[PDB]
Amino acid sequence: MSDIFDEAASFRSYQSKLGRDGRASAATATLTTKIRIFVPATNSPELRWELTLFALDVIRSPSAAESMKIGAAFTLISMYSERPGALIRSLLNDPDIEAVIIDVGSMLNGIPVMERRGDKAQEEMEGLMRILKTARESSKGKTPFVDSRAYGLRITDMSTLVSAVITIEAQIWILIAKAVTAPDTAEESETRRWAKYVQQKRVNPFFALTQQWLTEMRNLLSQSLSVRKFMVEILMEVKKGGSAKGRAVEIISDIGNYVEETGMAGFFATIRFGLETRYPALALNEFQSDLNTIKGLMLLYREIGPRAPYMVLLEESIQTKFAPGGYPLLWSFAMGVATTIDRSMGALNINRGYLEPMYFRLGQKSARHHAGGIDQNMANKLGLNSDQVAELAA
Amino acid sequence: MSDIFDEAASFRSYQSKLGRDGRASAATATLTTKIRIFVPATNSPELRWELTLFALDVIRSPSAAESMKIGAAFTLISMYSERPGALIRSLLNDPDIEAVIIDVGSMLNGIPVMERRGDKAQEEMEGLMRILKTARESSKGKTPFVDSRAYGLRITDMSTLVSAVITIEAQIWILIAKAVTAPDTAEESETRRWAKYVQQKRVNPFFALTQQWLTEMRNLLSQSLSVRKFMVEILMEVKKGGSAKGRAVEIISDIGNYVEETGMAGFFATIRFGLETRYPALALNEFQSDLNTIKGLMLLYREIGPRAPYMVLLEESIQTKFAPGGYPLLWSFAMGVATTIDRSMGALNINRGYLEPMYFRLGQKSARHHAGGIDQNMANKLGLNSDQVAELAA
Amino acid sequence: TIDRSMGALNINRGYLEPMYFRLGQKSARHHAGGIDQNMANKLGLNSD
RNA sequence: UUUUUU
RNA sequence: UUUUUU
RNA sequence: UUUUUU
RNA sequence: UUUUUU
Repeated sequence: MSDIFDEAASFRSYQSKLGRDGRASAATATLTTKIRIFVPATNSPELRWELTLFALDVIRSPSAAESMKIGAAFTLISMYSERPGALIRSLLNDPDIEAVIIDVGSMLNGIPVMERRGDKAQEEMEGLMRILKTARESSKGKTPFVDSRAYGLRITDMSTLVSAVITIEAQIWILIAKAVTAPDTAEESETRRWAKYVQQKRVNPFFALTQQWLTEMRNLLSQSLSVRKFMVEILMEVKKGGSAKGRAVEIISDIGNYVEETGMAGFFATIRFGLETRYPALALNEFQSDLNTIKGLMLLYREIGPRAPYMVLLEESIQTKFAPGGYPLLWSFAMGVATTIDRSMGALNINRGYLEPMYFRLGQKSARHHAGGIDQNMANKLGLNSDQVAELAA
Repeated sequence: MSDIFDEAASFRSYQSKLGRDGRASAATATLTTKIRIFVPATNSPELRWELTLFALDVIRSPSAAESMKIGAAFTLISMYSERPGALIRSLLNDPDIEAVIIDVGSMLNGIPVMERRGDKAQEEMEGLMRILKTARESSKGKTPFVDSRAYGLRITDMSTLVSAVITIEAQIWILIAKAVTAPDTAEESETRRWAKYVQQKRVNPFFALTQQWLTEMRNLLSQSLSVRKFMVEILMEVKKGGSAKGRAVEIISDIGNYVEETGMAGFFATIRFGLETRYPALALNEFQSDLNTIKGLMLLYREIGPRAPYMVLLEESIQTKFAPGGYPLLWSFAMGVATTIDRSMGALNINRGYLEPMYFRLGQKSARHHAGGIDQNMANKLGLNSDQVAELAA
Repeated sequence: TIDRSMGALNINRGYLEPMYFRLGQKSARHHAGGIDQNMANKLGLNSD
């Protein structure tokens, strides 16, 4: 009767937020891994330049352990800040890892431990020398930068160090946009971002890393989750306005503008196209369940919080519920109308197992052959029937 | 008159929740079985790696007693946590078994009891040696991992131990999805999940157990209920958000996303297809009783609590009332419209004794030949009669 | 007439009333489609 | 799970 | 009791 | 009194 | 990202 079909809606709403309530216990505590991070102790430009060169070499090194690579990545990311240790310690929310901040102090060819020399330090020094030697020998004499003069470059001016560091941060931060979604199909959007930032003169093109180093760093970023979590935390903190933003922070926020809502193109495309742009072909007895699921998904997305846009980057378990597969019909309709309407829509790889070609064809027809689609008109267009006819005439 | 046919609804509602009230007594207490669990006492990676290798061997062992197999499974599942004993003791709700947590301490080829050596310990040591020998001899020299180098591998780095342990937990947790529903028809969805997690780089494919070991572990999991109860409790605890989630916890929750609502495909398919997607062929004097039963089932499901989705895994007696057989007509209609609408729907084995082919045909016709199915339109589509005609034209 | 499983029940009682059994058998199939009060307005479902 | 543009 | 997809 | 399915 | 006028 009347009561049923509403009890169903309440049941689905309750099932969506079924057990996602309360607070968990500390028993489910992940084992922690020690990660050694080399941060610059002082503000001298030469020390910071040598440190970032060392971090580039370590990241490029093939014999480097994963923990050393994560340490080098953390050193690189926090290089712009005047207090990298404070930035790392105050913007770390990774239960998987524990970070031991190490102030570099002075600067040799590698790093001088300067803590009980001879006792448990010489082995670390030889290890760092081996890492550097393997990094330099692995490449065919090619420096990490696309320009050989950028590697063996002496930096003593603060402005030059700042420019080079900003360029390195920009080139690193380009990769996060398509690091886990489709790392193989990258180097096109990344090149577009690099060209955009070069044309804006925000980055000096002299310090441009080669594509081999970029591929290695992207592979490291995709393999590791702690680096992604740290960078997402940095993005969230920068997104919060209120204070003055520096050049590095502004570049990071501009990149995060592209980073947001990555890996969830299906859901947002479904929203924008199938749900909005109201077409008379919506209520047809095969889209009502999908509409209810979509509404529940919007409520869940609002409930998640500030980490919702970067759900794929943090690899949230909630992301699976957002993926198409629970609403294949409306999703297929929406991507059909998207591919017919948006030219850019159509390069997306959507050869899934629930394509529903009938509904894709229905959406394709609904986009063009359906009708002009005159929605409720606040202004009284009494004589616009001929206008609608002319618009549909194309 | 008017009063009757409502007294009937009240009678059925009261009959559904007939005697499910009050609190039971302690007289009906199941006999408890002692289960010995070997947990790592320390955090040294080599000890944990040797312990999980021992647990793999014990699970693969054919001469192992069932209690030893359950102990090995509990050791494996709680291996990721830094305090496996606390995790087991704080997440155990099995009245059938009692768990005696045993800290391993040091690590020999097997396990050193290190408690009154010679007195009631030598026999246990010989038993463990026999278990290991039988496990190694039973296989044709094949290690549990698909790679022979993964077995005799020395682990001293924490990161490598964490990666291997996470891979083992993932491969174990894949099996729970189809362990009791259709264990024989597995290895397809399990392989799909493994490929998904490999492509996401969450699991290192080097530590990939062979299919023989996976089949043995799945058989053990299906035979035993205590392991299933413990893993369901872990899933419920992880599902409760609020705290930071580690890599193991995130993988477990992502797997539990697929685990949820398993073994109850008939009921949920009936809901989604027959009840929702409102078709004019619903109220036909043979579906009203099924609708009332379905509403009562929704109320019961809401009343059950957080354990409702994993009813088949815990083998609840309430699950029988949810199974089709009490509403065969609406169920047949719903599966008919599902097989006509959803391409994936149709691989389900539904050759039951109450198929009602007439109603299945009626649902098949209702899906396509019935009508376009225009539901109540909030937007006034005065000119969409031709749109509906074109949509029905297909 | 409706439930296939219904029919294995032994109901050869002394008050079977064959006339009413036949009436029920006809009511199950030959009576009508049996459209009950429809909350949703199916104005065009006569052909359905 | 993911593969557009921005 | 259960045998899809996710 | 009872003889189905679940 | 941007390419008018004012």
